[PDB]
Amino acid sequence: MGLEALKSHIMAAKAVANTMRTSLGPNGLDKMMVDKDGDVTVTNDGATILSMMDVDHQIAKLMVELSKSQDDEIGDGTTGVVVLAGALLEEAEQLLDRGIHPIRIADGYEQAARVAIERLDKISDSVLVDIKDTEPLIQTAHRQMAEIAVNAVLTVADMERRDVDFELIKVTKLIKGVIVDKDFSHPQMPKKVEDAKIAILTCPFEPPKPKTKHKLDVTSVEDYKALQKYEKEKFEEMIQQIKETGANLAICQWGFDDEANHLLLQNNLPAVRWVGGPEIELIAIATGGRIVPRFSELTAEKLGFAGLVQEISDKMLVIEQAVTIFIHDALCVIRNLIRDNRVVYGGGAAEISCALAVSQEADKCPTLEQYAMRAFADALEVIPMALSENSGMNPIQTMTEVRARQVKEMNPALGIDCLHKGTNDMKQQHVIETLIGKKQQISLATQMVRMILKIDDIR
Amino acid sequence: LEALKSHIMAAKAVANTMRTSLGPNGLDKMMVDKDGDVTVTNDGATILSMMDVDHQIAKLMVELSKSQDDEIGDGTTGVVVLAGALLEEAEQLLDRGIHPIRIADGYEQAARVAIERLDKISDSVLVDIKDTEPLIQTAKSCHRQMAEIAVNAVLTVADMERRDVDFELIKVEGRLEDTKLIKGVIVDKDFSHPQMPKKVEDAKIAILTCPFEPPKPKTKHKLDVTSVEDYKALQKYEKEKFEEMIQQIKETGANLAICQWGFDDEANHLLLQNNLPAVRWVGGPEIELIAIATGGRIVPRFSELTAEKLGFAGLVQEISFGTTKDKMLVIEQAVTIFIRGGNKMIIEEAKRSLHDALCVIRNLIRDNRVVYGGGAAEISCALAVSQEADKCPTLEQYAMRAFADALEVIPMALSENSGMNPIQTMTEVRARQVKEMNPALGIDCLHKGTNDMKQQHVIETLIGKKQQISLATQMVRMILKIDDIRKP
Amino acid sequence: MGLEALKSHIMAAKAVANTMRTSLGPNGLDKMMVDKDGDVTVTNDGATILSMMDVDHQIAKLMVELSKSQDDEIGDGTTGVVVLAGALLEEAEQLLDRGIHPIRIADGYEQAARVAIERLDKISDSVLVDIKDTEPLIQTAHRQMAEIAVNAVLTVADMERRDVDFELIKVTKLIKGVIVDKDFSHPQMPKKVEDAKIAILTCPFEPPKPKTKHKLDVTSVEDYKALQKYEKEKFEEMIQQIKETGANLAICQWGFDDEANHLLLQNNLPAVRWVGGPEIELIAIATGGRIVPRFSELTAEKLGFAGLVQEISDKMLVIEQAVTIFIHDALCVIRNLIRDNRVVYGGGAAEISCALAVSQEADKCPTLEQYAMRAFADALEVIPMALSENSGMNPIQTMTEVRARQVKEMNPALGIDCLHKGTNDMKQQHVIETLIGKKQQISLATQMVRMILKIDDIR
Amino acid sequence: LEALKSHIMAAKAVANTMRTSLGPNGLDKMMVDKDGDVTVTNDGATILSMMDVDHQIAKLMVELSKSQDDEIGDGTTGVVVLAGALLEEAEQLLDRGIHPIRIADGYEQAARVAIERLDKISDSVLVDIKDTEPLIQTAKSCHRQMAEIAVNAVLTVADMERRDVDFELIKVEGKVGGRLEDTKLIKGVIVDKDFSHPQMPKKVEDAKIAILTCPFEPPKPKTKHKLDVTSVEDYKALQKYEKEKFEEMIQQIKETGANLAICQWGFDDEANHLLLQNNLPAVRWVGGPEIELIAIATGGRIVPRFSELTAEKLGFAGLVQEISFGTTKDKMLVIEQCAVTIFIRGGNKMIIEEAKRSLHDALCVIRNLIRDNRVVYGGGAAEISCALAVSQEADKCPTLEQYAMRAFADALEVIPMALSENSGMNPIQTMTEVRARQVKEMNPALGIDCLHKGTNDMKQQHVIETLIGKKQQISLATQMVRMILKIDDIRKP
Ligand SMILES: Nc1ncnc2c1ncn2[C@@H]1O[C@H](COP(=O)(O)OP(=O)(O)O)[C@@H](O)[C@H]1O
Ligand SMILES: Nc1ncnc2c1ncn2[C@@H]1O[C@H](COP(=O)(O)OP(=O)(O)O)[C@@H](O)[C@H]1O
Ligand SMILES: Nc1ncnc2c1ncn2[C@@H]1O[C@H](COP(=O)(O)OP(=O)(O)O)[C@@H](O)[C@H]1O
Ligand SMILES: Nc1ncnc2c1ncn2[C@@H]1O[C@H](COP(=O)(O)OP(=O)(O)O)[C@@H](O)[C@H]1O
Ligand SMILES: [Mg+2]
Ligand SMILES: [Mg+2]
Repeated sequence: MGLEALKSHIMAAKAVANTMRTSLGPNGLDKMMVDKDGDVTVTNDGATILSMMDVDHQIAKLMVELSKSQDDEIGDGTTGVVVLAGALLEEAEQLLDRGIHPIRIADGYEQAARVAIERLDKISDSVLVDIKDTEPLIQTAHRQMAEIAVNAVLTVADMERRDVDFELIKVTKLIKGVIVDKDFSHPQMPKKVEDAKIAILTCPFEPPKPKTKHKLDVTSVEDYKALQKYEKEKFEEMIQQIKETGANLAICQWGFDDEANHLLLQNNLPAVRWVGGPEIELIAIATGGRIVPRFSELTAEKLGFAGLVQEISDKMLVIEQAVTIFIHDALCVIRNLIRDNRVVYGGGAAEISCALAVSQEADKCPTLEQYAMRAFADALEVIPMALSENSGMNPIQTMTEVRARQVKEMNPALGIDCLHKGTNDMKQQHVIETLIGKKQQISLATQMVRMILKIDDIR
Repeated sequence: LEALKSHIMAAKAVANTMRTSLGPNGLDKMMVDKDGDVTVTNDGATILSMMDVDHQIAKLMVELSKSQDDEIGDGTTGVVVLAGALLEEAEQLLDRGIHPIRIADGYEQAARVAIERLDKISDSVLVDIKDTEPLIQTAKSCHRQMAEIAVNAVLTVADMERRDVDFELIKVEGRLEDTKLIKGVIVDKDFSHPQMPKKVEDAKIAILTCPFEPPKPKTKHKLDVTSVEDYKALQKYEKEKFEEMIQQIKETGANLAICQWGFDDEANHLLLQNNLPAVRWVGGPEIELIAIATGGRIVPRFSELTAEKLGFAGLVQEISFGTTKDKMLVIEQAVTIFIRGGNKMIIEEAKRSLHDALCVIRNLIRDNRVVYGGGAAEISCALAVSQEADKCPTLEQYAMRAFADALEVIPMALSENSGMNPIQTMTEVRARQVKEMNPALGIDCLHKGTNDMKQQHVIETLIGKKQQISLATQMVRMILKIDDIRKP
Repeated sequence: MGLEALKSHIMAAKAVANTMRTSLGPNGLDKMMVDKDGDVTVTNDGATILSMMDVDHQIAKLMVELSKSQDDEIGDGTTGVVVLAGALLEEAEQLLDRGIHPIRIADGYEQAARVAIERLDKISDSVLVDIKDTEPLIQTAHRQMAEIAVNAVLTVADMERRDVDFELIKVTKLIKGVIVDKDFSHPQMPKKVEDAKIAILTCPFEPPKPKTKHKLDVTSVEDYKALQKYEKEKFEEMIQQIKETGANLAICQWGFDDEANHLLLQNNLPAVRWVGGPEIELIAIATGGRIVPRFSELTAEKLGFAGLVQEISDKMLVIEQAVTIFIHDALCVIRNLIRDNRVVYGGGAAEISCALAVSQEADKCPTLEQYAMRAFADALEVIPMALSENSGMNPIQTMTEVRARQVKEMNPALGIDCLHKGTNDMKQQHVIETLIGKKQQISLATQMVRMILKIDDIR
Repeated sequence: LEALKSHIMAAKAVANTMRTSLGPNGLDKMMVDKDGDVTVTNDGATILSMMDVDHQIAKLMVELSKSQDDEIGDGTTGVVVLAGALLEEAEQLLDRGIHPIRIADGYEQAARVAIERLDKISDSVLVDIKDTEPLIQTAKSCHRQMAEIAVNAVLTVADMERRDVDFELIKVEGKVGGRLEDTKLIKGVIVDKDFSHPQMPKKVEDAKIAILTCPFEPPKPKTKHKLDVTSVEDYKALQKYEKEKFEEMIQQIKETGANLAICQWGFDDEANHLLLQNNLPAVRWVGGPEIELIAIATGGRIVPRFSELTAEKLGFAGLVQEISFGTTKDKMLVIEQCAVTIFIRGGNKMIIEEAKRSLHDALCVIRNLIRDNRVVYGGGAAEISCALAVSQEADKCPTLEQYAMRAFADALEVIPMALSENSGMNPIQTMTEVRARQVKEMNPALGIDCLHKGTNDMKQQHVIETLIGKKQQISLATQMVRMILKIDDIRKP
C-alpha cells in the first residue's frame, strides 16, 4: 500500500524490538531457539539471535545485517541497536500522526544523532596503552583472559598507527600462531615439514575423462589390472606436478582414499584431506597461498611460505607468511580501544546524558525538527527503562530519579545499578562501553530508522 | 468508450505509484527480483525496468519510458508523472464530450508551444575548456574528481567536428580517491594458466562463441573400448583434434584468442606448447565488448573463419590487484571508466551518479544549453501554453489549458515530496514568475535555500526537457487512441 | 437452429463490423492486439487486424479471408468491406422482420450492387500513363516514394496489354533485382558466381541408412576414423553429383555444419544454408529453378539461370531468369491504375453518389426488391457516417448536408472533410480510391451478405 | 485496566468527531431527529444536545458539557476537543507505566497553572456606554445591529446596581419569513397562539390580564355517576344549567377588571362562544413557560382558581395585539408593567436558527462580562500562552507529575492546531511558527488568523473570549478527564 505500509513497517520492526527488549542487560532472557532437526541454544546477546529467527517481513529481515554486519563485526553491543531503532520508530509514529513528513523526521534524527555523538566526546574518559591497564580493564568481560587477550591482540596490531586488524584470531594455553585439526593422513610421513611450500588445491584427483561415446569394455587381468595401473600412473603425473612447482606438503579437498595416499608417501608429498572453505582459506590467508581450481594446472608463485608444520596428538603450523587462541567478547573491545582509547560509562548513563544534550539543544530549534529531536531524546531514554524493567525495578521511577541526579550532581555516569547490588554510581563496577561502540550504535540505529522512513510501497 | 477510461485509470495508477519518488526526496522502492538480490533506488529509471508487467497500458508505460529518455537523457520519473497527469485531465475533457483525437491534436499543439518556450528560457554554456567541470558538481569532497573523469571520458570519445554524438564506449567495473583514469576498455579473469605470455602487444583477437570438441559423426554409434591403448589412443585422438584446431586458428593471425564454453582438461596446456594464449570463458558481455572495441566481428564456427575478422588491438596486459588478478587491454581499433572504492556500496552509488554525468555531458555536447530545474521551467512552460490557449478558439482551447495544468503537477509533486503545501507554494511561485519576470525560481526544494534556483545551480539541460515533453505527449497520444486490446 | 441462426449470424457478423467501425478513416483507433508470448502491434487498416483476432463464430471467421484474400491481395481498402457487410446485414434484419424472404434480399442486393458499380463508371475520372502524373498521384500514400514505386512497377509490368503482375516485389536505395540475406557460409569461397546454375535442394545430407537391425559396434581408431572418413566420402558423392548436373552455387535447407562445408570449398561448390519456404521459393520463382526433394537424385533441367550472384556486408543476385525494393500501400494502387486508369474520389463521396443512384433507381421498382435496394442505399451511407463520427463530427448532420449538396451542386466529389481542415470539396486534398478498389469492395461485401443470407442450420 | 483504554478511545472518538466543527470554519453535521425535521449547526452545544447518545462515557461528556458550560458559559466544542486531547496524551502516559491517579494529579496542577496564567494575559473592557457593542462582533455580515440589540437586551434587564447577576425573563421567537436585516427593536414580551374566535377584538388596549391555570368547565362530583336525562324538558334543563354556570365565571372575572383573560388547559366547546357574547377575549392554551413570562411581566399573580380571585392580581398592560405572519398568526403585546423579548424574521427557514444561536452567544458573552469584565484574545492565543507557561512549570518539576504537565501542555495546543486545519492551513507548521512568534515578540495575543484575512496579530480583529469562559473551559475539561481517568469496570447492569 501507499502510506499505511509505513505504519506497517513501524509495527513490523518494533515487533522485533519488543521481541529482544527482554534480553537486554545482564538479566536478559535466554530464548530457546532450536533449528529444524538441531538442538537448543539458550543465550542472551541478540547478536546470535538475529542470525537465527525467521525472515518474516522484509523490514524485519532489514533489522538483521544492519544490527549484525556492523556491530557484530565492528563493535560488540547488538541488542541496543535494534531496541533503539524500534523506539525511534515508535516516536516517529506519533510524529507522523501529528502531520510531520517522514523525510523531515529522518533529517531531524540525523541532526539529533550528531548532537549525541559529539557529546560522547565530552562524556569520554581516556585510558592509557602499551602495558597493564588494559588487562585490569578486561575483567569486565577469570584473571588470565585479560592477559592472553591483551598480548594476543598486541602481537597482531598496526599500532603505528591507524590501529586496525581482524581476522587473524579464532579458537587453556598460550599460542604461537594459527592451528588446524586432522592429520596429514598416513603417519609414515614426516611430522617435520619445516620450510613448507603449501599447495592449496580445491579439486578432484581423477584421470581426465575424454568427451566421446565411452562405454569401456574390459576382460579380466589383461585390461583391468592395466586400468588400475593406468590411473595410478596418472596419479603420479599430478604428484610429479606438485613437486615441480614448490615442494613438501599440500592441502586438498574432496577425495583421496584408495592406494593414492600410499603413493604420495613414496614420493615424499605429505598432503592433507579433506576440508571445505574453512581451514582452506584459513591457511590461504595465513601462509601464501591463493587457491588453485586445478587439478595439476598451476604455477608457484601461489604456494605459501609457512616456516614450521608439525603434528601432535591435530597438526599445527607456526611461523607464517597471524596468531590464534586455543582453549569472544573483549577481543573486539580491545580493538576499539586500539582505535580510540576513550571510554564512556554504560548502564544507560551515556544514553541519559546524550538525551539531556539532544533535548537541551532541541529547546532552541525552529520549524519541525524540534519535535524530531525531542522524540530522539525520548528514544534514547528507552535503554535505561528497559534495563530497569528487566531487573524488576519500576521503569519510569528509577529512570526519572537518575535523569534528575545527573543534572544536579553533574555526573554523566550514575544510572541503573543494575545488578541490585551497588551504589548506582556506575563509576565503580567499572562498566564501560568504549567510544566506537556507542557512536557506531547510534549511527546504525539512525541509519535503520532513516531507511525505513524513506521506504514506501515496496511490493 | 469505457476502454479509454480504463487505460486512463490504469496508467495514472503507475504515475501515482512513482509520484512520491520524484525529486531528491524520493522513497527508494525496495523491489526484489526473481531468486536474486535487491536493488534500492529512487529515480524511476530502475523502477520501470522492474515492478509488474500487468496491463498492456502499464507495459506500454514502460519501454516507451525505458529506452528513450533513460538512453538519451537522464530524467525518467518525470516523464511518467507528466503522462499520468495528462491522462487525469484528459478524463475530465472526455467527460465534456470531446473526442480523443481532438485532445491528442490539442496536446500536440500545446507541447509545441512549450518546447518553443524552452529555447526562450535557455542559458548557454561554453565547451572545449572547463565550464563543464564546475557544472557537474550538481549531479551528485566526493564531487571534485567525478566531474573531471567524466569530462575527459566524453572528451576523448566524441565526434566534436561536429554533429556531436557518441555512446556507448563507457562503462565501470566496481576508496573513491583511488578511482583511476582510464586508457581503454578493461576486463577481468585471466588468460588461464600464468605460464602464458602477459605481453600480447599487436594482438590479433579471435572471437569464438563456438565449443571446442572433436567432430562427432552422425551415424548409429555405440562406441566401445578394449582399454590398454584403445583408451589412451582415444585420448591421443582428441588431443590431435585439439592440436588440429590450435594451429588452424594460428593460420590467419595468432596472438591471443577469446572463447566461450569448454576448455578444461590439458587442452590449454597444448595451446601453451603452440603459443596461443587464449581466454575463457564469458558470455554476451566481453564477447561483444571486445568485439565492438577491437575488430573483431564474431565467429560462430568451428573450422570456418578468415582474418579479416581479427581485431588489431595494440596492447594486452595482465595486472594483479592484491591477491586475485585481472587482465586489461589498451590501444584499440575507445575508453571505459574504472572504480574501486571498497565496501561495495561506495560503488554503485558513484556509478549511478556518474551515469548522470555522461548523459548530461552528451546532452550538452549535442546542444549546449540549460534550463533551470526544480519545476520552474515547467511553470514558465505552463504560463506559455495557457497564454496561447486564451487566444485560441474551438476545442483545442480546452486541450491546451489541460496540458498546462498537467505541466504544473511536477512543481506540485516536487512540493509535496519535500513537505511543503503542494498547490499553495506552486501558485505563489507561478505568481513570482510573472511579477519578477524570472523563468528560474521555484520549489526550494531541499527545504534550505533562497528559492531562486539560479543559485543551487540545478540544470536539466535542453534535450532532457524537450525529450521529456515529446515523449509524454507521444505516450499520451497513443493511449488516448487505441481501444479493444484483442489478446488472442 | 433453423431460422434464428440467421439473426444469430447477423449479430455475430455485425459484431465484427462494430469492432472495426472505429478504425475506419484516418482518425481510426490502433487496437493493441498482442499474440501469446509476442509483443504489441498498434495500427489502423483492418487488413492486418483480420489476420489476428480470433476464430469466434464460423461466420466471424467467414468475415476474414473474404475481406482478406481479395482486397488485401487485389485492392487495398479492407475495413470498408467489413463495415459495409455489417451494415447490409443490419438493414437485411429489418427487411427479414418485415416478412421478406432472405434469398429475395440477396438478389435485391445483387441488382443494387449492379447499379452502384455501373455508376462508378459515370463518377470515374481518367488519369494519364507512361510518364510523370502517376508520381504526383502517389503523394496521397515523402517525395521519392512515388518515383521509386513508379519505376519499380514500370520495370515489372505487362503493359501491352492485359496489365497484370505480382508478386516480384518485397523488401533507401534503388534496386536491380531480388535480394537475400545470410552468406554462402565460409568466406574463402568465391564472391563472384556470375552465370550461376542454382541447385535448389530442400533435403538432408546424410549417408543413406539401410533398413535392418542395426546397432553399430566400433573399437577406437580402426573402425571409428573409418566411419568419419566414410561419411565424408559419401558427402563427396553428393558434391560430385551436384556438379555433374549444373555447376557453381546451390541452395540448401536443414543441416550442413561439420567439416562438410569445408569439403565443398575444395570442390568449388559455394552453396548456402539454411532457410525455410521463403528465400527458397523466392529464388525458385526468380531464377529457375523448381524444387528438388532429394538428396542427390535430380536432373537439370531444374537449375536456375541467374546471371550474377555477389556478396556484400547479405549476398544478392542480379540478372534473373523480377525487381524488389530495398530500404506497402501505393504499390497495389499503381497496379490497379495499370489495369484501369480511372479513379473516383473517396472520403465516402463515391458511396453517397452510389446511394443516390441506387435509391433513384429503387423508386421505380415492383415487388419486394424495392425495399432491398433502398436498404442497400442506406447501407452504403454508413461509410460517410462512420467517417464523420471517427473524427468527432455529428454523423447524420454532416452526412445529410453533404447528400443534399451533391444533388444541388451536381458534384459526386465533396463529402466528409475529414481531417477537420479543408474545403470539403474532396477534389482538392487529392483523395482517390481508383476504380477496381471500390468495384471490388462492393462486389465482395455483397458476396459476403449473400453468402450469410443463404446459410442456415450449419451445425 | 483496558476498560480505561476503551473509555479513552470512545471519548477521543467523540472529540475527533467535533474537532472539525471548531472555530468559525467548522462543519455542520446533518443531524436529523425522530420523525421530524433536520438541524445543521456548528457550536457543539446543540450537537451534544442531540448527537448519538450511546456510550456511558460519551453520556458523561454530554452530562458535564451541559452541566456547567452550556448552562453558564458559551464555548462547548472546545471542552470536548481539549478533553479528547488530554485523554489521547494520558493514554501514552498510561503505557509509560504511570498510575492514572498521578496523571490526574499532574493534570490538576497544570490546570491550576494555566488558569492562574489567564489572569496575567487578561485585558479590561469598559461598561455602561457603547463599549461592549463593537466587541460582540466576535460571536458571529449582519453584525452591526445584532450587537446593538444584544447589549440593549442584556443591559435593560440586569441587576446592574450592582451584584451583577441576571438572566432569563428574556426569550427569542423567530417567525420565519423575511431577511435577517428585518429584525426589529423590541419592547415587551411577545407570545404565540391566539385569543381564539375570529370575531374577537384583534387589538385590546389598556388590558387588565387575568392569568389562570384552570379548566373552564363546571366541576362534577366525580363519584360513580350514571347521568341519565329523562324528559326532553330535562335535556333543556341540563343545557340551561351549564349555560348559566359557564357565565357564573365570566362576570366573576369582569367584576375584578376584565378586558382579556389568559387560560391554561381547556377552553371548552361553547365557552369561547359565551366569552365573545360577554366581550371577554381570553386565550388558550399554553403551559408553564409563556405563562410565567406574562406573570412576571405584567402583574400578574397566577390564580389556581376557578371563580376565586380579586384584582389586585390583574396586571396593567398598555397594548395587546394580534398580528398575522403569512397565514398563521401570533398575538404580541407592547407597553407592559415590566421584561423584553427579541424577534427575528430571517426567511428561508434555515436563515433563522442561525440568528438564534448567534444571538444567544451575545447574551451569554455580555452576561459573563457584567459578572467579571475581563477578556483574553481567542484564536487559540490564550491556549498557546497557557501551554508555554505549563511547559515552563513542567521543566522545573520532578517525579511523575512532570510528564503529566508536559502532556497537558501539548494537549492545550490542539485548539490552535484544530483551528489551523479547519481553515486549510498546515496544522503543525503555522502553530509552531506562532508559538515561536509569541516568545520572540512576547505578545500573548497573535495566532491563527483565522479568517485567512488579516495581520495574524489578533490584537486587531478583536477576538475576545472573556475570562470565565476560558477558566470554566479548562476547569470543566480537567474535571471530565479527571473522572474518565478514574472509573473502571463500567458495571451497567
Ligand atoms: N554490569 C552492568 N550494569 C549495568 N548495565 C550493564 C552491565 N553490563 C552490561 N550492561 C548493559 O547491557 C546492555 C546490552 O548488553 P547485552 O544485553 O549483553 O547485549 P548487547 O551487548 O549485544 O547489547 C549494554 O548497553 C550495557 O549498558
Ligand atoms: N537540487 C534540486 N532542487 C530541486 N529539484 C531538483 C533538484 N535536483 C533534482 N530536482 C528535480 O527532480 C526531478 C526528477 O529527478 P529524479 O526524481 O532524480 O528522477 P528523474 O531524474 O529520473 O526524473 C527533476 O525534474 C528535477 O527538477
Ligand atoms: N484524406 C482523407 N480524407 C477523407 N477520407 C479518407 C482520407 N484518406 C482515407 N480516407 C478514407 O478511409 C477509408 C478507409 O481507409 P482505412 O481506414 O485506412 O482502411 P482501409 O483502407 O483498409 O479501408 C477509405 O474509404 C477512404 O475513403
Ligand atoms: N474570528 C475568529 N478568529 C479566530 N478564532 C475564532 C474566531 N471566532 C471564534 N474563534 C474560535 O472558535 C473557537 C470555538 O468557537 P465555536 O467553534 O463557535 O464553538 P464553541 O464556542 O462552542 O467552542 C474559540 O476557541 C475561538 O478561539
Ligand atoms: Mg534527476
Ligand atoms: Mg461558539
